[PDB]
Amino acid sequence: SMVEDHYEMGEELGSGQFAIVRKCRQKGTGKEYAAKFIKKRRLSSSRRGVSREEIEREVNILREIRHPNIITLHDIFENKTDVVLILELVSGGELFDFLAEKESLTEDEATQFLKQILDGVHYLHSKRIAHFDLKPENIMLLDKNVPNPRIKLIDFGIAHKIEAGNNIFGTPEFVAPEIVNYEPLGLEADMWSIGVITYILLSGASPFLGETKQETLTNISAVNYDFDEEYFSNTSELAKDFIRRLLVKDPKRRMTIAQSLEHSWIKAIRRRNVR
Amino acid sequence: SMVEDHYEMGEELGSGQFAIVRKCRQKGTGKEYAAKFIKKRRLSSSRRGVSREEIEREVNILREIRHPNIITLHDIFENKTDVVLILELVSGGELFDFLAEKESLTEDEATQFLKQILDGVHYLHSKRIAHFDLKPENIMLLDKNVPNPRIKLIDFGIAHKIEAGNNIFGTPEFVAPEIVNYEPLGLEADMWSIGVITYILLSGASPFLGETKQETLTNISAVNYDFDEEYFSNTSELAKDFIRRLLVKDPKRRMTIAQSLEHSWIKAIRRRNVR
Ligand SMILES: CC[C@H](CO)Nc1ccc2ncc(-c3ccc(C(=O)O)cc3)n2n1
Ligand SMILES: CC[C@H](CO)Nc1ccc2ncc(-c3ccc(C(=O)O)cc3)n2n1
Repeated sequence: SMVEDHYEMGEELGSGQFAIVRKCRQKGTGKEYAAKFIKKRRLSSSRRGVSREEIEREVNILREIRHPNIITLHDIFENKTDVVLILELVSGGELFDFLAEKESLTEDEATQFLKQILDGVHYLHSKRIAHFDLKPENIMLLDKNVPNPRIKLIDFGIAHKIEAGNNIFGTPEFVAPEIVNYEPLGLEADMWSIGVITYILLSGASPFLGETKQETLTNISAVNYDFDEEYFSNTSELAKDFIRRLLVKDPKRRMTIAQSLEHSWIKAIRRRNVR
Repeated sequence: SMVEDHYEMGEELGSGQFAIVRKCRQKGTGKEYAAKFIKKRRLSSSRRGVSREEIEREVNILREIRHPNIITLHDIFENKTDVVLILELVSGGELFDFLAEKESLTEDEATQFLKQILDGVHYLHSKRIAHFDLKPENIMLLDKNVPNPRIKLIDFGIAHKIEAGNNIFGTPEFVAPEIVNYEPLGLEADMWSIGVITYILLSGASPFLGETKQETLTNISAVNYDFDEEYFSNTSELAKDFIRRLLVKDPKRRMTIAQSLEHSWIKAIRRRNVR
């Protein structure tokens, strides 16, 4: 009767700051799922756990989205301490793991993954949803032991709907400079992330990584990276152009998801990879 | 039975881009109110009218707030085209009108208004509410024909709750520069506005106003203003210090509402003004 009682919880799959993922089994069907336990914030004024509004944001996004390259939400329940998302079980690991094993990917291998990531982001962007945390750890594989693995985007923990929005009619005389210069975060941030994913897939090298977290942030802000000959000596001009057109400081000058899909590097006719 | 049928609408009081305000009378009590008609957006995808979410934001803020220097929401209804806010009727005009008649205010007159504005903003900020459109047009007087008029803050059309908020736990390696450098809009914007209000109350001069809207925006961003001797030759150093400590580009370096209330110019013992 209680939805919680319909799932038998099993072992931990992993953990983050705010959530623990456990394997589970639906009692009646025997089908397995991933159960993401999100620890609820206890008082509005607390700085721990996740607020009701932040949980609802993620769950509302997961409920709206349906695409082959995006994780599926199967069910949801809540108890005293947690809201539990019952998600499709995906058993081929993360793209992070796959890349770590291969060291780097060829351009044909990289584009087979990227086409899928681009399709999934195209879908999200069509619904005005910015994921805001695209990275290889948030891209799962259905089965890693095939030559062209299928992927699923996960972790909508900081995903947002982007409104079209700006008193544009009133006097600006009393408005603060941060408002005068306000530019909302939007879909372009995902495009930047896709450029970084592309770079790392081709090289195994992180383009902005510094010796300290502060150095990484400084490098990102300055767009301080290059195509080091250690990794890119034989990389195509088209692959470099794709990355350059995404790694742009000004969000308004980055390729859009539509432009990325029409880029020659992605359009290019290639063979599906053999084992 | 229908709430709408309990109010007899009268003449227009004023109009903006998105709203018309009419005088009205509650049929049973005979008491008069201001009725703000907010035109509803017709499709999510439309760029006209006001979205449900934007209406709810304003109405939820008005419902939470109760303070002598803040407008009171009395009732609400909705019809096919509009959501109608029934507000306390305030008949002494705007601070905008009052200043236009006086040309400029003395420091004693200015501080009598400012103490009230500061009290009202103190309250809003205590509830994590940024008004975001403070200006003399959004400050009404109960009665303009007294020496020390009482005021009410109005127009919560772009007011927002400010959360305390920032994947601070994950890698920043894939994060876009606009996210790395993201600073949310917050309570400091109101403090800037209060500095501009103060300046104009003392001089009748707008500090950043240019010949074109673009010039005004450029002046705001650059904090390009001075204390022109035409208006400020006899203004106190304390009044200038108060304004300087608010008109600061970096929001994090502006006086907070608590600091403003403890400033010597505001703390100073003064006589209530005579007629
Ligand atoms: C921390 C959990 C890690 C993720 O790679 N392990 C697994 C293992 C199998 C599996 N199957 C589905 C999922 C999963 C799917 C989605 C999320 C999410 O949207 O945050 C999290 C986990 N996961 N996660
Ligand atoms: C555009 C309407 C102007 C405002 O000064 N006239 C009046 C005249 C009397 C009066 N009494 C209350 C109000 C009023 C009060 C609040 C609002 C609001 O929160 O937007 C708007 C109007 N108003 N507004």
